[PDB]
Amino acid sequence: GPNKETINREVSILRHSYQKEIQAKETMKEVLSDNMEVLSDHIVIEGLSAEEIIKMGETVL
Amino acid sequence: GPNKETINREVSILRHSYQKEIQAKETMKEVLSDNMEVLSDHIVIEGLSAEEIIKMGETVL
Amino acid sequence: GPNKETINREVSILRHSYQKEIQAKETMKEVLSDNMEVLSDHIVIEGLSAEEIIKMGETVL
Amino acid sequence: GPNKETINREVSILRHSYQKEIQAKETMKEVLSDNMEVLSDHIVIEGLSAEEIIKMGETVL
Repeated sequence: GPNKETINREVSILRHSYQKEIQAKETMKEVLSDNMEVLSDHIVIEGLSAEEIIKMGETVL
Repeated sequence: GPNKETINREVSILRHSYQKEIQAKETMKEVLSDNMEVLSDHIVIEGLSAEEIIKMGETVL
Repeated sequence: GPNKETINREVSILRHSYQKEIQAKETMKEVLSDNMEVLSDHIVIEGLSAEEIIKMGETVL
Repeated sequence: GPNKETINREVSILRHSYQKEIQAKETMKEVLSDNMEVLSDHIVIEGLSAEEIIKMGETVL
């Protein structure tokens, strides 16, 4: 019924799949790197403290 | 022909594959937890209403 | 080893992982919505044209 | 037990699940595109130096 060319056809694209998964973590990684450098840039300071800004985000959105 | 070692292989990576997935929603929920943090950081401000601001630039980009 | 139960395990988890994937596409579109807003938000205006600054940083990084 | 059909669903939704993984890469490459513009556009200069705000961000952030 089955055929060695079938079990392999699966196990084949099977390894290729995992690949995309690990390559993924490599992408989402570069992202957070960006989201991170950002928070640092807009991290207000002096004259205004992120806390005061939150105070405006605590009363009402 | 087919060999119990080959079905087990694909089934082995299978379990590992799911792992990456769940650990994916984890790093994902983080990417947003940050993105939102920055958004809710500025938030609408009297005088510097982030909302009103956006409008001003929506009239003529 | 070869037992319709083992291939069914790979197929059953398949639909499960699939769901997570499509759903992921949903959380992805979100990352953009939060991005376009984060961009159209800080987009400075009146005083410093996002173009003038952007260009200035173009001459050199 | 072994049904060349039950495999077809598997080996078929297989080549499919793939087209998804690479698809998500399409949305991902999209995110970065906006992620970059976001940072590259807010790159503040003259008055506030990201280098300074980066120094405080190096203290422990």
